Amino acid sequence: KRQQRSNKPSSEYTCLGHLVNLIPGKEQKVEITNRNVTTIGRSRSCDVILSEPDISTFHAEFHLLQMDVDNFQRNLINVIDKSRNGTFINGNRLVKKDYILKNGDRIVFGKSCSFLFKYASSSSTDIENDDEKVSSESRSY
Repeated sequence: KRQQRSNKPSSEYTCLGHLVNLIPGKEQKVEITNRNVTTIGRSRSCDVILSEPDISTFHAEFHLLQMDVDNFQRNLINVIDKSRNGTFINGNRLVKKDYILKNGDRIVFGKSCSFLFKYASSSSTDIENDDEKVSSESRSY
């Protein structure tokens, strides 16, 4: 069948994980797909577009691969440096070109943009009173 239920992806591959940016005054969450290669920079084409006036377009690239072992699928991210703007991972400067990134990892790009990466297989957030307006209709209520 060509027609499927629910919403289907068009530009975004498949949601797997997300990146939370730590900013003094607010936070930002970005969804990451399993495109094998994630781009970070000013270019809109990049997987993750930072928020810097002089953010490197080719700043850095992250490899997102998904594999199935035993039964549960595990994801692994690799940190690679190919720019001259300044990239600090895990609070330390990268020396090699094959760093392994895992859940709860802090990454800094440009010496200002810092975000934490984690896997979002299911993500539980069942509360009672969420702080956010949610509507289904328009021009009403």
